[PDB]
Amino acid sequence: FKPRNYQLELALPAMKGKNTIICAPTGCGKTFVSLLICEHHLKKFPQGQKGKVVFFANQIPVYEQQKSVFSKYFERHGYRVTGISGATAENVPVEQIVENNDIIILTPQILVNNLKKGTIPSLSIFTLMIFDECHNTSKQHPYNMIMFNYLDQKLGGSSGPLPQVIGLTASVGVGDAKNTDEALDYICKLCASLDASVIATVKHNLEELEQVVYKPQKFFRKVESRISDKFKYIIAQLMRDTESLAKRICKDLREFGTQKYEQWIVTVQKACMVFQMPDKDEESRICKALFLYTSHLRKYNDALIISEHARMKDALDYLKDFFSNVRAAFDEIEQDLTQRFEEKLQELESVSRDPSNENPKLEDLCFILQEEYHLNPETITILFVKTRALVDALKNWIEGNPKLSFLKPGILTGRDHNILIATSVADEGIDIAQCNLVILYEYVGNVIKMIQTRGRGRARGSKCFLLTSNAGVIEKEQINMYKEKMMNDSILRLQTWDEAVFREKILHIQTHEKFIRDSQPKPVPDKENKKLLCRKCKALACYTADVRVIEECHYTVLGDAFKECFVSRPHPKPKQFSSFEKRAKIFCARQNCSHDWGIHVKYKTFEIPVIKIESFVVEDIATGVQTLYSKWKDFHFEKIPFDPAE
Amino acid sequence: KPRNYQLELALPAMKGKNTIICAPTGCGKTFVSLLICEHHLKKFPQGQKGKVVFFANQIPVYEQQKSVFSKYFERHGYRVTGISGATAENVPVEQIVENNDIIILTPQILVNNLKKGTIPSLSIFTLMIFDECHNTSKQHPYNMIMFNYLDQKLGGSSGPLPQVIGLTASVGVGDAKNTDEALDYICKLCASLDASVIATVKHNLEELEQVVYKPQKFFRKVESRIDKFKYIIAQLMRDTESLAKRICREFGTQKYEQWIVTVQKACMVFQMPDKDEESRICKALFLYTSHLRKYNDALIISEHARMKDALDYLKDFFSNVFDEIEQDLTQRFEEKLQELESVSRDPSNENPKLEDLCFILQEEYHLNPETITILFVKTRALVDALKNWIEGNPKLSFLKPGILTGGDHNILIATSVADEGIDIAQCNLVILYEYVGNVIKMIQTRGRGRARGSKCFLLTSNAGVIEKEQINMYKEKMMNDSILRLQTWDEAVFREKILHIQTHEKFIRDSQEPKPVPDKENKKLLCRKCKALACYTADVRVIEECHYTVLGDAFKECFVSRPHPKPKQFSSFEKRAKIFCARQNCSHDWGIHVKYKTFEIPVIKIESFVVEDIATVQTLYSKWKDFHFEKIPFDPAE
Amino acid sequence: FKPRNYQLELALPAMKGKNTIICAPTGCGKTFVSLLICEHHLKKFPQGQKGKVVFFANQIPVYEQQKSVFSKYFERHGYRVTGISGATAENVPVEQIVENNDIIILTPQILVNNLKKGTIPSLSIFTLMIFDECHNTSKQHPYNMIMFNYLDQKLGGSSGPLPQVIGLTASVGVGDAKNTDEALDYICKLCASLDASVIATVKHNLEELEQVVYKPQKFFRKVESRISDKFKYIIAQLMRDTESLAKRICKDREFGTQKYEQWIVTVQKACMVFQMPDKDEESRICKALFLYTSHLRKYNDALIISEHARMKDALDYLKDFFSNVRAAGFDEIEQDLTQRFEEKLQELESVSRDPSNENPKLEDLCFILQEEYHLNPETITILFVKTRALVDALKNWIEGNPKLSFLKPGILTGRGKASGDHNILIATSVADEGIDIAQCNLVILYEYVGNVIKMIQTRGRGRARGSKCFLLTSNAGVIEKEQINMYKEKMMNDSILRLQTWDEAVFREKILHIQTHEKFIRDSVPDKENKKLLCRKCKALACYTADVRVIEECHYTVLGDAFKECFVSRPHPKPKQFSSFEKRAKIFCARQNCSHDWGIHVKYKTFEIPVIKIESFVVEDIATGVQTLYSKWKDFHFEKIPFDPAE
RNA sequence: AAUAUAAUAGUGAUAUUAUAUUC
RNA sequence: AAUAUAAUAGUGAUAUUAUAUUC
Ligand SMILES: *O[C@H]1[C@@H](O)[C@H](n2cnc3c(=O)[nH]c(N)nc32)O[C@@H]1COP(=O)(O)OP(=O)(O)OP(=O)(O)O
Ligand SMILES: *O[C@H]1[C@@H](O)[C@H](n2cnc3c(=O)[nH]c(N)nc32)O[C@@H]1COP(=O)(O)OP(=O)(O)OP(=O)(O)O
Ligand SMILES: [Mg+2]
Ligand SMILES: [Mg+2]
Ligand SMILES: [Mg+2]
Ligand SMILES: [Mg+2]
Ligand SMILES: [Zn+2]
Ligand SMILES: [Zn+2]
Ligand SMILES: [Zn+2]
Repeated sequence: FKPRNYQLELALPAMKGKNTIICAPTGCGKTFVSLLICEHHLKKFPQGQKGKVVFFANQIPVYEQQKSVFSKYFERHGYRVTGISGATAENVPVEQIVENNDIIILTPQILVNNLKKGTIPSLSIFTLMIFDECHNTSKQHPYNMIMFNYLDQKLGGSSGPLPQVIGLTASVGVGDAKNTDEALDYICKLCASLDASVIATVKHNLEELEQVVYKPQKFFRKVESRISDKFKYIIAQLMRDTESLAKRICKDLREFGTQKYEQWIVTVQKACMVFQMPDKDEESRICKALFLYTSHLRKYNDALIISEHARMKDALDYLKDFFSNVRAAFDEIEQDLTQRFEEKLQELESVSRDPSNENPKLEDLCFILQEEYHLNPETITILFVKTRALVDALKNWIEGNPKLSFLKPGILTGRDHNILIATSVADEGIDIAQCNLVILYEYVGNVIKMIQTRGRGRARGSKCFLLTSNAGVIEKEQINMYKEKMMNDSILRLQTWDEAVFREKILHIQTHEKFIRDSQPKPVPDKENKKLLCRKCKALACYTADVRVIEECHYTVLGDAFKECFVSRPHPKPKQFSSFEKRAKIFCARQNCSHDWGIHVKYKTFEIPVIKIESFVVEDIATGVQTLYSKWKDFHFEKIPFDPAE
Repeated sequence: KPRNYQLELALPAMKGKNTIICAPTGCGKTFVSLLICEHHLKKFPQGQKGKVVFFANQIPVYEQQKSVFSKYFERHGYRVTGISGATAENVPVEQIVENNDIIILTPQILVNNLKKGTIPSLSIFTLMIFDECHNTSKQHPYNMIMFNYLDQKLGGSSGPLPQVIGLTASVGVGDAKNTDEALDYICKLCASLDASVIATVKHNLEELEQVVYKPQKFFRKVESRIDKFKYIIAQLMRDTESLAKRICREFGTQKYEQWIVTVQKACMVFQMPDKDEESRICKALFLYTSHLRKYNDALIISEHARMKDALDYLKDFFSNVFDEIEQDLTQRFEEKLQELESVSRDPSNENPKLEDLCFILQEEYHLNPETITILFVKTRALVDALKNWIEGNPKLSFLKPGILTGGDHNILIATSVADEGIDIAQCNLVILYEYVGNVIKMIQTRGRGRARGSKCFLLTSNAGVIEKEQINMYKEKMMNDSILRLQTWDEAVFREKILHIQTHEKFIRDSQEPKPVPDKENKKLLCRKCKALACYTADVRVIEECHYTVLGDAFKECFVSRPHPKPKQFSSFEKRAKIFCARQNCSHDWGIHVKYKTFEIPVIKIESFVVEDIATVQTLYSKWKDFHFEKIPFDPAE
Repeated sequence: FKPRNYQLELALPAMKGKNTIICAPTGCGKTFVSLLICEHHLKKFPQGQKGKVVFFANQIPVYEQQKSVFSKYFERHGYRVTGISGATAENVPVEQIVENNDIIILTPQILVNNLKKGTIPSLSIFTLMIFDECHNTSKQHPYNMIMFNYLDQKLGGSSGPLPQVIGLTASVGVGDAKNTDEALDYICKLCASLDASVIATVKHNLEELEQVVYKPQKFFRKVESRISDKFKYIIAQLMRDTESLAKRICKDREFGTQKYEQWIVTVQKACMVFQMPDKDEESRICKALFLYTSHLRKYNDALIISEHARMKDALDYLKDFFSNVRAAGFDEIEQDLTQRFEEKLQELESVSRDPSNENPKLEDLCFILQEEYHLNPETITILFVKTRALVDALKNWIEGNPKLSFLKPGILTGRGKASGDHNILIATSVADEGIDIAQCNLVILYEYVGNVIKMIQTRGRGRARGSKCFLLTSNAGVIEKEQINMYKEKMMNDSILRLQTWDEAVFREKILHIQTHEKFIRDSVPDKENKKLLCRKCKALACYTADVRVIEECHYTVLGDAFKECFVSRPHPKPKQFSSFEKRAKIFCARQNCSHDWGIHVKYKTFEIPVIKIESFVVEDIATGVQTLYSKWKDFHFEKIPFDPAE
C-alpha cells in the first residue's frame, strides 16, 4: 500500500525498538501504523529466530476487525495470525495456540486470566506487545494488570527477555491535574505503567495530517429549563401520596425529580429491608408493600427527570409502560397504586398534549437540526444522550415531529438513516459513517472522549454542538479543553528531555509503585450459619451451609429445599460467560413475589442456580441481626468450594 | 511572489465586478489591492486613463498604504498622492484629485469635499477601494460616500460610476438570530457597497491555512470576590445621598451610574427666585452627585481589579479638588480612609479574577519564556490598574508590561483597536479581560495569532460574557453559510435584488427628512455647575456650521484660560488653551481656546451649559444640533 | 442473517448427514449455504463430543475470503477458525493446528502432502469435508487425491469413521458424453469420486432463485477473416528466407497456424541432437539453428496476433522481440536476422498505418461496443481473449481508437511467466467462479472456446437482469462448440433430474460399485552409468549426472565448484517461495553469452543452491555417445542420489 | 515441480503449444 | 465637532456611560 508520511513518522520510534506510546488524532489510520510496526518487527529477525506479536483489543468488534485485517495482510508473508476471545477461550490449549502462531489478537482479560492460572508462564514468549487505546492502562483495568506482570518480571531478581511495548492512543489524558506540572506527572506515570520511554506524535508532517483529519468547529448552546411545567406538580402530588403510604407503616427517619432524591429513596428502600417483626408473615406483607412504594417513587422520579430532558409524553409513556409491567405479573398495593395513577392519568395526558407546554431544549435542538439540514440536506448527524430512556424518547420525538420529517433516526445502545441516536461509545471503536454534525445533548465526559469524538467529524466543515440547560456542563467541557492544552504542552515538554533521563525517571516511578503495590491482608472468616431471605417478601431462601463457591467468584446452592423457593423464566439475553452457560432467569416463587434472585446456568455436567448476594437479606440466627451486602467479596463467612464429588 | 489565493481573491475585481473581498486578517490584502489597481490602470486604451481612490479609515493605515502604493506605482507612469486631515486645508483638492492617478484618502475628506462642491461627482474616479468595508453602514463616512454614489445611480444623472471594491475579514451578520436574517443583512451590506460578488478563498483554502492559523480559544469562568470594602463604601454612598436628600437600584452597578447622571440633570434644572442660593444649592448637589459617581466607579474598579487600584482612584480624585462641602466630603472620606487601607492590603481579600489571570500568565510563560502577550481591558482605569498590578506582583516579575491606548516589552496592555489596524509584533498569547465585542472584532483579533500554536483566553466572572462570545461564534457560522449560499446565486438575479434593496433603502432614507423654525427669543446660557451667568444667545456666532464662538469683552470676563493638556490641530483651527468657569473655583469645563486664521477665539460646548430664558424655565442640550435658535454666521468683521 | 428459501432447500440434504453434491447457479450465495451447513453440523453434537470441519478452497483469494467470513461468523459461536495455505504450511505443527481448531480452511495440496508424509494419520479427524468447486474432483487433481485416501479407507478394512462429504459446484459437467445416457454415467462416476448419495438442486423454490440470478442472453457473432494479407505476404518471405538460411546449414505445412508451430518446435528439438566430431563448430551451428527456429516461431506468433488483432500489434510484438534480442548481446546470427528484418521494416509499417487494412473482427467488436454503450453509457464490459499478447493488443487497440474513447480499459491476467473508472476489463481466463467482481452487463468472448462448466460459470458475471453475452469469431467452429456445449448443459440437467428420482439406497449401491471398480483399476530398472548434461542451445557441457542430487523427490540440484563456472545469474523477476525453497535469482548459460535458461537459484534451509530443469538440457551417454531429450525429471531414468546435507 | 482446462497432431495411451492455478 | 463599536435602561425610535477613531 501507500502509507502517508506522518504514519511512517509515528511508526519510526517503534521500528527502532523503543517502547513507544503513539499519540495521534482519531482516524489518522493507526491500523496501518500497527501493520507497519508489526511487519518491520517480524521481518527483522534472522533465519534461526522468529518473533511473536500480541495485539490487545479491548472490544470484540475491534478484536474481529483487527484479526481480519492482520490475517489478510500477513498471510502472504508467511505469518500465522490468530485470536482468542471470551467465546473461544474455554477448553482450548491457549499455550499451544500462542506458541503455534506468530501474531495473536487478544482481549486483555484472556492474557490476565491465563497468566494468573499459570498456562502462560511468562510474557517472555512475546517479542512485541501492542495496546490499542493504551490510555486504559491504569488502576485495575486488565491492561494495567498485564503491565503489573511485566513490571514485576522486569524489576524482579530473575528477569528473562521482555517484549517491546507499543501503546496506541488519541489522548493519554491528564487525569484530575489542575496545572501543567501535575499533567506532566500524570503522563510520566502513564508512561511508567507501559514502560514507555518515547511519546511519538506528528510534528514534521503536521500539514499532511491536517489535510486528512480536520478539527470540527465546536459551538455551545446554553438554553433554559422549562418554566411552564404543570406536569411536575401533579407527579409531585403523587409522590407525596405514595410517600405518605410509606409513612403509614413506618415512623419518620430533598427536592423531587433530582439525583439526590434518588439516593435518598434507594437508601430508604434499603432501610425498609432491615426492619423486622416478631410475627414475620406480616413481614412478608409489610416489607413487600414498602418495597413497592419505594420502587414506584423511584419510577416517578425517573419520569420527572425524563420530562426535564424530554417531552412530557415520554415521561407518561415511561410510567404507562411501567404500570403495564406491574400488570401481567395482581399484587397487593399494586392495584391500589395503579388506580391512584389512573386517577390523574386524564389530567396528565391533558397536560402532555398541550403545545404551549413544550420543552425549550427540544425547541433549540429542532432549530439546530432544521438550520443545518436546510443548509446541507445530505447531513449525517450523530446525537449523544445520557440514558437509554432518552434514546427511545428522542427517537419517538424525531419520528413524531412534522418539522423533523426529513430525519430518519436510528438507535445505537449497549449490550437508510440520516441521524443516529446513541448513549456513548467506549474509546474510538469501529469507524462508522462520517458525521458532519455531532450533537451532545446534556453530555458530560472527560478530555479523552472529547478528543476521540472528533474522529466522527474528520471531514472539513464538520460541526459539534453542546446543548444544555446547565452551565456546569459547558464549563466542564471548557476545563476539558484546557486539560487538552495541558496534555499537549506536557507531552511537547517530555519530548525535549533526554531519552536516558526519562528512562530512569520511568524506572523509579515503576520501582516506587511496585514497592507500594507489594506493600498492600487476609480477613478472618466467620463460620456461623446464616440465612438468606428475599429482599422483597422476606421469605426463607437459603442457608449459608447450602451455599458453595465456584471458581472463587460465583455462588450456587445445593439442597432441594431451595428448589421449592424459586421459579424460572427463559433468559432475555442468554450468553455463555467463562465455563458457564446462561439458560434462565430465577425469580422468587412465593405468592407472585417475582423478585430477581439470580440466574440458572449450565456448568459442565451440572445444571445449577447462581445467586447474587445483592438480591438477598442476611439473617444471623444467633443474634437475629439483619445486614445487607453489595458484593459477595464484602460478605465474609466461610465459603465452601464447589466439590463435584458430592 | 503572489500567493495563489490572493490572485483568486483579486480575480472577480479584475473582471470589472464590484466585489467585497472577504479573507482572514493578515493574509496580505495589501498585495491584492496592488494587483487590482495595477490591472485596472493598465487595462485602459491609449486615449483614456483611470483614476483610483483608496479609502483608509485610520491615519497609520493611510500612511502605510500611501507609502506602499507610492513605492510600487512610481516605477510605472502613475502618480500617487494622498490627502489626510493635516494636509486637507487650504489646498486645491480638486486639482490634486485631477492631477493624480492614485489617491489615498481618509473618507471624511471626500465627504466634506462632496458637500463643499469642490468635487462635483464620483464619476471622476474609475475605481474605489474601501478598506475595512464592513464599516459601510449607518452614518459612517463610507456609507455617506456610498449614499452619494447610489443617489447618482438611482437618479437620472446617468454619469459613469466607479467600480467598487470592498475589503474585510468579516462582513458581519448584524443582529441576525438565524441564517435567513444573516443572509438579509449580508445582502443589504452588498447593496450598500453596490457589490454583486463576494470573493472568498475556496480553491486555494489549503494554501491559505498554512499562512493564517486559527488560534485556540479558551474560556475562563471565575467567581466574584466574597467584600467588607464594598460594605464600607456603601455607607459613604448612603450618607452622601443623605446629604443630597437634605437639600432635596443599588451600588456598584452601571444602572446606578445612569441613576446618578439623571439625578444630576434634575439638580441642574432646579430653580429659585433668588440667584446666589441656587448657585451653591446646585453647586452642592453637583459635587454630591459627582463624588457619588467617583465612588461608584471606584467600586467597579475594585470589582475588576485590586482594592488598592480603587483607593488610588479615589485618592487621586480627592487630590484633584476646595471648599467647604468638599472639606466635609473629604473629611468623611478620611474617617473610613484606613479601615479601607487595612482591608485593602489583606492578601486574603485578593481578587480571584486577578489570581486566575496570574495563573494563566505563570503557566504560559513557564512553558514558553519567549511568549509575547496582549491583554485587552475595558477602561483606561483598568489599564493603569493592571499595569501597577503586574509591576507590583512578585510572581509576575518576568513580565515587562507596556501601555497601548487611544524586545523591551513582553506583555502589552490595551483597551481596544479599531478594525485590523497597522501590524504589530505578534502575540502567541491574547487575553481578553472581561471583554465583550462583536463577531467582526473576534475574527480580527485572530490576526495577532497568525502563527501556529497561538492561544486566546476569555477571562470573566460575569458568565453572560461567555454566552455573548459563543453566540458570536455561531454568528460567524451563520455568516460563512450565508456567504456560501450567496456565492451559488446567479449574478444577474442578485444584481436585480441588490437594485431593489438600494431603491428601498433610498426611499426610507429620503422618508426620514423636519428643520424646526429657529427661536429668535434671546436666550441665556448658565454654567451647569454654579449656575453662573455666562452668555447671551445673541453673542454667539457660528463658524463653519459646526463650531460656536462668543463675542464681547463681557464673556472674556467669565472664563479662565489654561494650556491644553493635549494640543491638536483640527480643520482650520488650532487647539491651544482650555476654558473654565472663573467663579469661586468652580472651574467647570466650558470649552477650548483656539486660533482661527488671524483671530484668537473661544469655542464653547452647549453640553456644559444650561439654557434658561427670560420670558418664562431651563432646558439642557447635549449637542448644538438639538438646540434650535437663530444662529448668526461668523463675520470676520466684528 | 436472513437466508433465502432455496439456500435452506439446498442445505437441507447436507444437514441430514447425507453426502451431497450441491449444484446451483453461480452467484446464488453458496457461502451462506456453507455457513448454514457448518453451523448445523457443529451444533448438532452432544456435550461430550465435538465436530471438526475442513473447507477446501482451490485458490488463495477464495481461501482468504472464506477464512475471513468463517472466522467473523463462527467466533461468536465458540468455534475457532483457522487456515493453512502454501505460505504458512512450512515449519508448522499441522497436526496440532488441525487438532486445536474446529473449522479449518485449506488448499487441497496441503492435505495431500500432509497425508502423504503421515503428519495427519487419517481423515477420521474430520467429521465434515466441504469441496469448493467440487467438479474438479477427477483425474489427478488434489481433490481426487484426497478422495483417493478417503475411498481407500472406506473400501479397506480399517473401519475408521469417515467425514460427511459436501461438494459445491455450479456445474458437474457431462464430460465427453455425446448423449444423455453417457452423461448419466459421467455424473454417476463423479458422485462415486465424492462418495455422494445425493445431488441437491433448487426445485421447489426455483421461482425465488430466478429473481436473484438471471440468465444473460447469448448472441453469436460470426464474421469474416480479413480478405487480403500484405503483412503475411511479406513476412512469409522472412520465414522463407530464415528457413532458407536454415536451408544452408541443415543437410536436410502452412504459415500462421498451430501446425507450423508444432513443426518448428519439433524441428528445434531435432536440431539439438545433431552431432559433429568438432564440438565448437557443432555449438556454432546449433546456436544458429536454435536462433533461426526461434525467430521463425516469433514470426509465426506475429502472424497469429495480426489474424486476431491489428497488424500494428503484431509489428510491435516483433519490435519488442528484437528489442529484447538487442538487449541480450551482439550475436552474428542475431545481428544478421535483425538486419534482414530491418530491411523490410519501412514497407511493413507502411502496411499497418493504413486504415484500409483493419480486420473485420475488430470492426464488428467496435460496432458491438459502440451500440451497447450508446444505449447504456454506464455499461460495464468484460472481454475474454485466449492469450496475454491479445490482452495487450486489445488494450492498446481500445485507447488507440478514437471511436472507443468512452472506454476505460483494464487488465486481468495471471501471475507467472462500475463506481471505479474502468468501464471494460480485458482478461484471459479465470479459474472456476473465483471472487465476485463488479457485475458486467456486457460479456464479450473474443475467439473463446470453453467447456460446459466454464460456460455456466461465466453467467455469474451477468447475474443482473438484462445482461448480454456475445461470442465473436471468424473460425465458425467456435459457434458449433458453444452450441454443443449448450446441448451438453441440457443433457446435464436432465440426467441430474433423472438421478434425483432414483431410490437413494440403490444409488448408494451403484456408487459403491463404481468406487470399488475404480480402486481395482487404481491399485494396478534405473540406469547407473554416468551421463552428460549439455546446453540445448550452445551444446556446452553443464553438468555430470554424478553431480546431480535430488531434493524431496522433486527438485534437482548440482554439487561441486565446477558447475559454478558454467552459469551466470540475475535477480528473479518474480521472486516466489515454493515449498521449503525461496527463489532468489535466475541462472543462465555462461558460455559466449548463450544465456539459455537453465533453471533458478534458490535458498533451501541453510544452503544457497542452484536448481535446474532437465527440459533445458540434452543428455549424452558417455559410453554410447547417443544424445537424448527428456520431458521432466520423472521420465529421465537413472539412479537419483538423494540430497545429503552431510555430503 | 505438480495440477486442471482449451486448441492442434494421432485410432489411442500420449505429445506440443496456449491459458490458469497450486505447492 | 462628527462617527463607529460595547454594556445598561426602553417594546421601539432613542438615551446614558465606556472605548476607539476621524475632520
Ligand atoms: O524443475 C523446476 C522446479 O524444480 C523449480 N520450481 C520453480 N518454480 C516452482 C514451483 O512453483 N513449485 C515447485 N515445486 N518447483 C518449482 O524450478 C525448476 C524449473 O525452473 P524454471 O525456470 O521453470 O522456474 P522459473 O521461476 O524461471 O519459471 P516459473 O516458475 O515462473 O514458471
Ligand atoms: O464643540 C466642540 C468643538 O467645537 C471643539 N472641538 C474640540 N475638538 C474637536 C475636534 O476634534 N474636531 C472638531 N471639528 N471640533 C472640535 O471643541 C468643542 C468641545 O470642547 P471640548 O472641551 O469637549 O474638547 P477638548 O479639547 O477640551 O477635550 P477633547 O475633545 O480633547 O476630549
Ligand atoms: Mg495511532
Ligand atoms: Mg526469521
Ligand atoms: Mg478485569
Ligand atoms: Mg463600523
Ligand atoms: Zn421473594
Ligand atoms: Zn461655574
Ligand atoms: Zn548455452
